[PDB]
Amino acid sequence: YAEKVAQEKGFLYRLTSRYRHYAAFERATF
Repeated sequence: YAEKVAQEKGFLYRLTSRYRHYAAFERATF
């Protein structure tokens, strides 16, 4: 996962299920 498409769109965009998902795996401990 990368923060490219994220910052690209904006802030509200980041607020999505997909984002919350990868955040649990990719950033499990962090």
